[PDB]
Amino acid sequence: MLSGLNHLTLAVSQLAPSVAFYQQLLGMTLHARWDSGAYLSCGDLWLCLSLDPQRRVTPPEESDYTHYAFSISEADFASFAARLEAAGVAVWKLNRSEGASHYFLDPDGHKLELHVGSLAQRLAACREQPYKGMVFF
Amino acid sequence: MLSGLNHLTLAVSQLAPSVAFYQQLLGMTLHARWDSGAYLSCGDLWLCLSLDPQRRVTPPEESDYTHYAFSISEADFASFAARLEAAGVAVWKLNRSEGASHYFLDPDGHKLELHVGSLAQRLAACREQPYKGMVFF
Ligand SMILES: C[C@H](N)c1ccc(OCC2CC2)c(F)c1
Ligand SMILES: [Mn+2]
Ligand SMILES: [Mn+2]
Repeated sequence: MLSGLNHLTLAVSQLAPSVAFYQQLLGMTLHARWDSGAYLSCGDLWLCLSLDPQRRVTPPEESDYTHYAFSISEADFASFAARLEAAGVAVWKLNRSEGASHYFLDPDGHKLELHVGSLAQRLAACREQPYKGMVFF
Repeated sequence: MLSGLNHLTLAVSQLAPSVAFYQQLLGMTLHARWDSGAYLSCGDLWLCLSLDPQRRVTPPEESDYTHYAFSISEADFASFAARLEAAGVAVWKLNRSEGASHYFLDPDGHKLELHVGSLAQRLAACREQPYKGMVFF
């Protein structure tokens, strides 16, 4: 039986800027670094950055919607978004759905998100206003 | 301040086979479907499957090392891996370079993993068998 997400691994083209982005800009804790990767944590999340020469710096129009959302409190959301904006971090989408969301890109074009709200919150909103074809289980 | 992973969203090319893979084959809990997506959970993980016409079925040699690992106990690991193998689930990696792991592909080629152990356990193992150049903070 699967019990949760064990780790997220992102392939990166250049280890130093990726470590700077996740550790210094985003505030994640750096636990270890080696010649070809790093381990960070963000709350319960175990993040691995893996140096990979196959990683392309990928414009957002050229990647699909796969993306990784980090939790933040509503109270902290706006100042963290403003931090990313000051740093010149690119946005790939505007929010049009429930709960605050900020859609931003990492140095290699990985699609990230800041989101406020849980699955329970989303399901409650969907029960009240179901998407087209929505069925609950 | 970021606090963990709020959700993982995977772009999928065909919604129904992907729902079946995550729910029936991997045993995740299905909460809702709609014409363009589904919401599942795996322990505390919120997984969204998002139907995306841009998603390509991608062989593992054409994608980078970005991957998603799910936690499983030592007691359940081998039989779950063997069941995926017997069901014909494609793989993408064989060498255990990060401990007890099984590397397998979803229907669109998303790179998945079963892994036994926490970040703390991995760091302890790495102290004895470190990756080249490893430093611990
Ligand atoms: C489109 C088709 N008529 C259909 C089949 C099964 C469904 O629900 C069960 C499956 C697991 C989500 C559904 F909601 C719609
Ligand atoms: Mn999202
Ligand atoms: Mn892994």
